[PDB]
Amino acid sequence: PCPGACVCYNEPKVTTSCPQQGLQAVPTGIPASSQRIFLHGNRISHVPAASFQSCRNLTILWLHSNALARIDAAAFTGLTLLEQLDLSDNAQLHVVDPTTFHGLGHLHTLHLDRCGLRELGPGLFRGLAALQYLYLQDNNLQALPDNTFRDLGNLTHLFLHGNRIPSVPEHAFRGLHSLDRLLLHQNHVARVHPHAFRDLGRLMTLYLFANNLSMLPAEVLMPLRSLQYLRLNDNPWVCDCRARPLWAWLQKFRGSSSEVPCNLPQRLADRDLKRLAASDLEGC
Amino acid sequence: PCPGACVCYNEPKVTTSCPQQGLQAVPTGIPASSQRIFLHGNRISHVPAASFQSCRNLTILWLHSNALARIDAAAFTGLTLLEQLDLSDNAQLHVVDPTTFHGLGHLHTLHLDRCGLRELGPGLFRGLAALQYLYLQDNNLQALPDNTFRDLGNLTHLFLHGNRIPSVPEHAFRGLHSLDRLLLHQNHVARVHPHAFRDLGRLMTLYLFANNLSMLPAEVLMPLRSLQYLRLNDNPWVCDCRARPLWAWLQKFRGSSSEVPCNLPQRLADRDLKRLAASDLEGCAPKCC
Ligand SMILES: *[C@@H]1O[C@H](CO)[C@@H](O)[C@H](O)[C@H]1NC(C)=O
Ligand SMILES: *[C@@H]1O[C@H](CO)[C@@H](O)[C@H](O)[C@H]1NC(C)=O
Ligand SMILES: *[C@@H]1O[C@H](CO)[C@@H](O)[C@H](O)[C@H]1NC(C)=O
Ligand SMILES: *[C@@H]1O[C@H](CO)[C@@H](O)[C@H](O)[C@H]1NC(C)=O
Ligand SMILES: *[C@@H]1O[C@H](CO)[C@@H](O)[C@H](O)[C@H]1NC(C)=O
Ligand SMILES: [Cl-]
Ligand SMILES: [Cl-]
Ligand SMILES: [Cl-]
Repeated sequence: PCPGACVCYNEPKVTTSCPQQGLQAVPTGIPASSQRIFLHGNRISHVPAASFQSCRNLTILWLHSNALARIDAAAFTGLTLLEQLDLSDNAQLHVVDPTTFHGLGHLHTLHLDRCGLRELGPGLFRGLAALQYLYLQDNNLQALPDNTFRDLGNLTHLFLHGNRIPSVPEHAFRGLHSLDRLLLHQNHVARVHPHAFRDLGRLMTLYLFANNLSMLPAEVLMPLRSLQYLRLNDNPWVCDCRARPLWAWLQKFRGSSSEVPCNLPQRLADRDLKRLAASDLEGC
Repeated sequence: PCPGACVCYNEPKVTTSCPQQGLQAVPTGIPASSQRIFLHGNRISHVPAASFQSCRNLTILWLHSNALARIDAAAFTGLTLLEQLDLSDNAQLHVVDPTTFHGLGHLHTLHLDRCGLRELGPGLFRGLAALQYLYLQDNNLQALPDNTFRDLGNLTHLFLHGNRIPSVPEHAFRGLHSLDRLLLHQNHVARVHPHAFRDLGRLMTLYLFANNLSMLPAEVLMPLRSLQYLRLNDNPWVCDCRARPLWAWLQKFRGSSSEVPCNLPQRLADRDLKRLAASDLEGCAPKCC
C-alpha cells in the first residue's frame, strides 16, 4: 500500500517518495520493506519515536526542507543499515539530542546544514565509525568542543563553514586521521591551538579564510603533511615579528595556497605575506 | 510605593518581599531602590527579560519553589551588583540559555539545584569570576563537558551529586584552583580520566560514593595534595591486580577515607580495600589482567 499521494516503486531500490505533498507529519502506512524514503519538501513538524522502526532494510532517508522543530531521540533507533541521513534545510530545528544518532553503525553521510544548530551535544557523533561525509555548515554553532569527532575514523570530508566558531581547541579534531577536506571559512576563528591539526595527517584541503585570525604559528600547519590547498585570505593578518613563523613555513610549502594579505601594518599596503621579503616583518 | 500585597522595608536592606502569595508572574512596579527581592513560593511560570532592570542596587534574588518553565536570556542583564541568585526547586525549568549569566561579575552563590537541568550549554558560566558556591545537585545532568567551570577561579564549593553523570573527562574541572569541596556522589560515574583533578590542588573533600566505578587509577588522586575526606563506598570495586595502584595510594593517605568495599571477587566481598594485604590484590576476575 502507498500511503496516499506518495509514489511507491521497487526498482532499483524499494522506494517510498512523498515530496512536496503538504504532509504535516510522517505518514502512516509506509511499506516495511522500503529502502529509500523521501519526505523532503513537506511541512513535517515532529519526527516521533516510532517513525521508521518497521523498515529494517532502510539505507536512505531524506527529511530536508521541512519544518522540523523537534526530533525525538529514538527517531532513528534500530535503523541499523541506514547509510544516508538528510536533515538539512531545517533552520528551525536548533537542537539535536546527543543520543539521536546512536546505533547507526552504517551511516556514510549525514546532512545537518542550515538546521540552525545552536550547539553540538556531548556524544552526538559517538559510534559513527562508518561516517565519511558530515555537513554542519550554515548553522548557529558557537563552539567546537574537544573530542567531538573522536570516533569518526573514516570521515573524509567535514564542513563547518558558515557558523560562529570563535576558536579551535587542541583535541577538537582528534581522531580524524582520514580527513581529506576541512572547511572552516566564514567563521569567527580568532585563535587556533598550536597542536590542533595533529591527527590531520592526510588532510589535503584547509579553508580558513574569512575568519578573525590575527596571527598563526607555523606549528599548527606542521602536522599537515598531505596539504595541497590552503585558503587564508579575508583575515586581519598582522605582518611583523609575529608572522615570521608562518612566513618561513609559507616559503617552503609545496602546494598551492591563497593570498595572505596583511591588514597591518599601514606601511605594508595590503600586500601578500608569501611575497614579502624577510626584512619587511618587524614590529615577539 | 510597594506593589500589591508584598512587604517593603528599608532596614537592614531595601527589600521587596512577596513570598508564597500565589503570584502568576513577576509583580510590576518593583521599587528601583531594592537591594533584595524575594519572590519564592509563588507560581511564576516565566521570567521576562529586564524584569529586574532599574533595580541596579539588587544583590539578592530568590525565585525558588515556583513553577518556572522558561527564563529569558536577558532576564538578569544589568544586574552588575547581583551577589546571590536562587532558581532552585523549579524541576520544570529543564534548560537555561548559555548567555543567561553573562555580566554577573559580582555573583557569589548560584542555586540551580532541583531545576531539571538536562545539560550545561557552552559558556553557561562565562566570566563568573566571583562565583564561590555552585549548586547543581538533584538534576538530570547527563554529561560534564570540558572547560565548563574554566572561568570559576574563585569557586570553593561545587555540588554535582544526584545527577546521572556517566564519566569525568580530562578537563571537566580545569580552572577550579580554589575548589575546597567537590561532591560527585549518587551519579553514574564509570571512569575518570587520570588528569581530571590536575587543577584541584587545594581540594579538601571529594565524594565519589554511589557510582559505577570498577577501578580508579592512582594518578587520578595524585594531584590531590590537600585532601582530607574521601568517600568511595557504594561502588563496584574489583579488588584484584587492577586495584593495586589505588591500594598503594590509600596506604600513604593521611586523611579520613571511607570504606572501599570489594564487589569482586566473592572471597573478598565487602572487605575494605585499604585493609587488604598486597598478596590479596593478585590475579584477575586491564594491563595486569
Ligand atoms: C529486506 O530485503 C529482502 C530482499 O532483499 C527481503 O526478502 C526482506 O523481506 C526485507 N526485509 C525487510 C525487513 O524489509
Ligand atoms: C571504516 O574503516 C574500517 C577500517 O578502519 C573498515 O573496516 C570499514 O569498512 C570502514 N567503513 C566504511 C563505511 O568506510
Ligand atoms: C543605589 O544606592 C545609591 C546609594 O546607596 C543611590 O545613589 C542610587 O540612586 C541607588 N540606585 C537605585 C536604582 O536606587
Ligand atoms: C577571589 O577571592 C579572593 C579571596 O580568596 C579575593 O582576594 C579576590 O578579590 C576574589 N576575586 C574576585 C574576582 O572576586
Ligand atoms: C555501570 O557501569 C557501566 C560501565 O561499565 C556504565 O556504563 C553504566 O552506566 C553503570 N550503570 C549504573 C546503573 O551505574
Ligand atoms: Cl540517492
Ligand atoms: Cl584543550
Ligand atoms: Cl536511574
